[PDB]
Amino acid sequence: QSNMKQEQMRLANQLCFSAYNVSRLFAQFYEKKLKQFGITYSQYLVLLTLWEENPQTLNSIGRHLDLSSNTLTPMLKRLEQSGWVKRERQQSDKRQLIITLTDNGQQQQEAVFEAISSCLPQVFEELEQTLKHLIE
Amino acid sequence: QSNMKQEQMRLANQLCFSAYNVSRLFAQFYEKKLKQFGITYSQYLVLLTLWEENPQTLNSIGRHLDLSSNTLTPMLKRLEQSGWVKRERQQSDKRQLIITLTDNGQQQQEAVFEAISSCLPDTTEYDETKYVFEELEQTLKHLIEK
Ligand SMILES: [Cl-]
Ligand SMILES: [Cu+2]
Ligand SMILES: [Cu+2]
Repeated sequence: QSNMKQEQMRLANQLCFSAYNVSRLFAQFYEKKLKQFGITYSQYLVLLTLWEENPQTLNSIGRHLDLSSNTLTPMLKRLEQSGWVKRERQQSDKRQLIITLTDNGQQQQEAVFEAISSCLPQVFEELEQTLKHLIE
Repeated sequence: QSNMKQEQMRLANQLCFSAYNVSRLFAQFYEKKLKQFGITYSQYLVLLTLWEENPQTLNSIGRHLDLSSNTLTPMLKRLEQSGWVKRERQQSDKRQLIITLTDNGQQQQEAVFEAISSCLPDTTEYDETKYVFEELEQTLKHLIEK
């Protein structure tokens, strides 16, 4: 048991430190490649889900990105100020706030995808559940 | 292969999205554990090289981590104040700063080692996850340095 236990801890450290390094490299990569569009990574995530489902209520975006309304509201206005999306609230029923891509916001999807796709040269959900438990 | 390339483009934005999101959870786990030992990421880097080669001069640590001596100076002082290392400034000849793990600093290696080891809960799925993060380490570095 002792020899196998020591080796499992070594493999745990090895894998988790690799991912630890990747967290730093990803942050630099996205900052460098998204600069040309004037958007942050979280803004890019908003555009990411809008390009899959458009339009979307802010509550729908928060459910996709696991982000609160207090987090989305500032940057949703930043994407509207930069011309990516439009904001208009319903006057009945759920009273929700609808986010809709502009014409320019929709066209630029391929250019954004191309700038990011190089992250790879030409399972995760189980770790996300376990890691979240360890942190909280 | 127009349509074929736009599909690989989409998967790429999706596999990297999920790999980043899980790497941030590993990072938050590290930050939580390192805080329990009272150390930072940068201090952890110094301890990691000392646990490989001990003692080391200040300059040798700088070569291992590619950090300047000015950057390392407050870190080593903090590691000495918190009981991890000893600092010995030679008073003649090369006048190096020799960094040596304390008895506690040596004993803490296995405690940190074990604490981090809980970051994971299959051998096959390990090799695939390891393989993806190994190639991201290599690819992202090459792209960042352009
Ligand atoms: Cl054994
Ligand atoms: Cu044994
Ligand atoms: Cu084609």
